Amino acid sequence: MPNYKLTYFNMRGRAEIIRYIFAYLDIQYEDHRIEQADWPEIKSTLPFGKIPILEVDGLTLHQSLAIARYLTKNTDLAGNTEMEQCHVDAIVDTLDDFMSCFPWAEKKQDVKEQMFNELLTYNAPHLMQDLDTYLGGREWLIGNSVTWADFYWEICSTTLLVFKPDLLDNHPRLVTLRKKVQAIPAVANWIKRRPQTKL
Amino acid sequence: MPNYKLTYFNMRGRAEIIRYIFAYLDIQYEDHRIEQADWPEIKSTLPFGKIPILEVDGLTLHQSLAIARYLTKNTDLAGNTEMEQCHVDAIVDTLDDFMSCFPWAEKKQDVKEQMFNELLTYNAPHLMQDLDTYLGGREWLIGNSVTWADFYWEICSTTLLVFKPDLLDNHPRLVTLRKKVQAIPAVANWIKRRPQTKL
Ligand SMILES: CC(C)(O)[C@H]1CC[C@H](NC(=O)c2cnc3cc(OC(F)F)ccc3c2)CC1
Ligand SMILES: CC(C)(O)[C@H]1CC[C@H](NC(=O)c2cnc3cc(OC(F)F)ccc3c2)CC1
Ligand SMILES: N[C@@H](CCC(=O)N[C@@H](CS)C(=O)NCC(=O)O)C(=O)O
Ligand SMILES: N[C@@H](CCC(=O)N[C@@H](CS)C(=O)NCC(=O)O)C(=O)O
Repeated sequence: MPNYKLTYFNMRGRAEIIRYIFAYLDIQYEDHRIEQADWPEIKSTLPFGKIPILEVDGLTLHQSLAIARYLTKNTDLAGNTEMEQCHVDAIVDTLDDFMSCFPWAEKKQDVKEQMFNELLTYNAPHLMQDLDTYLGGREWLIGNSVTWADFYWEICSTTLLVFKPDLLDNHPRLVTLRKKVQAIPAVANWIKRRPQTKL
Repeated sequence: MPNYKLTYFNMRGRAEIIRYIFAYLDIQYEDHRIEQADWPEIKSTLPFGKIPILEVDGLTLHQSLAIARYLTKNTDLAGNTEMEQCHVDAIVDTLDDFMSCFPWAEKKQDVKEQMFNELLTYNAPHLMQDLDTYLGGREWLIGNSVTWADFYWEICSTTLLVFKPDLLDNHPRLVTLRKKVQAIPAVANWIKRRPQTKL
């Protein structure tokens, strides 16, 4: 069996998709969480200076979604056909594009709060509406069963709701999708034991 | 055989990776390029309001890298092992993260030029150095043969060099990698017939 070590900050953030996948597939791993103080040292040892990274039998993988895709290959989370695997990838990237717009690392709280509130007020409702229309009356975002795109929806929406609690008031179908992901036994079991962090 | 129709603006931009893949695999397709004037109408018909899109026997795929990955599955461009396929994905996303930082759509030329010059002066050299160190003395970025990560390197660097011609003066190994991609017969054949656009 592979010996997995995940390194990230002590937060859900970009590592959480990987953590959900390990939970669903019942894979034991080391969930190494670093303090901000240790980051400068660690950063200088990494080929691209970013986390998360996943060490697999000592070899270092990077890029959260590249890693997530790797872990889901030949599993029920991948997507059931080659084109549905493309749809999974496309939804994940649509979500990731938006999350990547937020100035997470910005130091000036004034401009940071202003930019968060712009994105959440003007851009977020538009994306929520497109996702809701895309989902329509289907059970899951892609195909006839849960995929890691549904996981990423729940993760991303969980963080957006911290800043904008009314985000999904006009989207009961997207709320239902969150609840369905949160109710999957392995995911529910992870949610109830994970460290509690704002982000 | 699949009937492919690619829709994008009249530019290399985000569609070019797909165009290189079709060239390499010797796949005929419709390269539909829209004028800015027609975009409002077309945009309102798309599930996520963005291009490129690829219609495959009438069914619409979106997200440039999702599409690229779909087209390279079960081909020699994918990566030779499952972990090398993860490395391909990770390099592509590292490149894409940086290209996605540029305010391509910004209307105020003053702030746009300032932001381009900040990214190109302060961030670009750092990434170039990380890529150069990652490549080291290997022939290609991943494994022992060309992958679509090498294609995306060449595409992204081609556009960066428009704005910063000295970008690779300190990176002869990255220049060599560009030339090797540009010399692949099917790619060279595409480069010599493609429409000539700034971006
Ligand atoms: C070291 C230094 C400067 O202090 C960092 C500042 C930025 C910090 N990052 C976040 O706060 C953060 C939180 N959540 C995210 C969720 C995302 O989407 C997810 F849902 F995948 C994507 C990116 C996210 C980034 C980490 C420390
Ligand atoms: C309709 C409206 C407002 O006029 C648009 C403005 C922005 C326009 N987009 C670009 O100019 C452009 C060019 N190149 C790119 C290269 C990239 O990386 C690549 F190498 F894949 C990624 C994004 C890029 C975007 C398209 C029209
Ligand atoms: N697209 C990459 C983004 C990685 C990234 O930028 N990570 C941030 C934290 S969320 C980071 O390492 N920031 C610290 C730094 O740049 O010093 C991924 O999904 O893995
Ligand atoms: N990550 C997406 C980005 C798609 C995207 O934002 N495309 C731009 C053009 S490069 C667009 O459609 N802009 C026009 C608009 O938003 O109205 C991809 O790679 O396909």
